[PDB]
Amino acid sequence: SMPFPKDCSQAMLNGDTTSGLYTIYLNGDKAQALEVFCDMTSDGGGWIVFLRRKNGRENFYQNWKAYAAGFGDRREEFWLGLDNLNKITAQGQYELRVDLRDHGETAFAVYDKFSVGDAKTRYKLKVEGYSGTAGDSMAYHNGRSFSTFDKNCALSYKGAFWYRNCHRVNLMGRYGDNNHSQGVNWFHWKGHEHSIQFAEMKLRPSNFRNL
Ligand SMILES: O=C(CN1CCCC1)Nc1ccc(F)cc1
Repeated sequence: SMPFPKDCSQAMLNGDTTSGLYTIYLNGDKAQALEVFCDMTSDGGGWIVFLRRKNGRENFYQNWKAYAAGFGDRREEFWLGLDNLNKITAQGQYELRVDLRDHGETAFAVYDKFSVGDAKTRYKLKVEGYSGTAGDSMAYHNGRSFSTFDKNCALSYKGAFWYRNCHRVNLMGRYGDNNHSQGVNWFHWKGHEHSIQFAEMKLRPSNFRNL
C-alpha cells in the first residue's frame, strides 16, 4: 500500500476495492489530508467523485467561497470544491468521467484531459478528448472560468458552473426543475427541459487504463 495516496487510483491499488470514503493526500503530503468519496466500481474504479446529484436534498445555489471550498455530504449530494479540484488536477494528467441516470436510462461521458486552474484563473476548465454516450456537452464549456451568482448565468439559472452564454451542462442546477435551462441538464442527452435524477462527476489519472 501507499502511505499517502494522492487520489482514488493510488488508494485503490492499495487493494481497497469498496466504493466509499477514503483519505487522500494532495501532492502525497501527509499535511494535506482530504476525505473523498472513491467510486471503485465504474470502468475499473479509482475515481474521486467531486459532484453527486441524486435527491435534491442539498442546495447547489451557493456562493463563490462555497464552490471554492466544497459543501455537502460526500455520501449523498456534495461538491468537492474548486480549490481541491485544482490541487488534484495539478498532480498529473487526469481524465473526467460523468455518469448520468434518469428513469432507468444511463449515459456517460469521458474526457481524456481534465484540469481546473487556480483561483487567479477563476478555476478555468480544461476538458478535451471526449468519448461516451451522453454526447459531448462539455466541449461548449471548455476554457471557461467558473461562475457563481456573486462572481450572469449563475443568477439567471440559479446554479453554478463554468458558464459561457449560458450552458449545455448544468449539473449544479436546480433539482427536479424541468423549466428550460433551470435543472440538472446535459443538453446533448436530455435537452434543456429535462432535469436529470442522478449525476456524478469524477476524476482519476488518464493513464489508469493501462498502469
Ligand atoms: O464539510 C464541510 C464543512 N466544514 C469544512 C471542513 C469540515 C467542516 N465542507 C465540505 C463538504 C463536502 C465536501 F465534499 C467538501 C467540503
